[PDB]
Amino acid sequence: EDKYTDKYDNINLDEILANKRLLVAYVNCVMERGKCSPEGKELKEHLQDAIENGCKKCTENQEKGAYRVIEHLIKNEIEIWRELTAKYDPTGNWRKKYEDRAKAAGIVIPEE
Repeated sequence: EDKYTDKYDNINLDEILANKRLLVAYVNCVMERGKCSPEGKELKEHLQDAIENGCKKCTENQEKGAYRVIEHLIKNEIEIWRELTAKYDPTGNWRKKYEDRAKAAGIVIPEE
């Protein structure tokens, strides 16, 4: 239950950003295609509850690791926005900053 686990509040954030195999798998899970959503549901359940409109009261580190993951995933394959449309869409407040960066860099959703 919450606990402290390794370092600050992070769910093996490493394995999720270690390679597209996991970053994509999770991103694919966000689409609830099958045998993926439920699996990553833990990370999505803990994320939506923490990151973004979920735990504004939380410390702050989470916000850092997140953005870092947003900047990394953004360039990794800007699949983020894709997951955003599938989840965290109604939010449209925090990710806005996460997207603003993609504007300064150029890396934007591969919308055809």
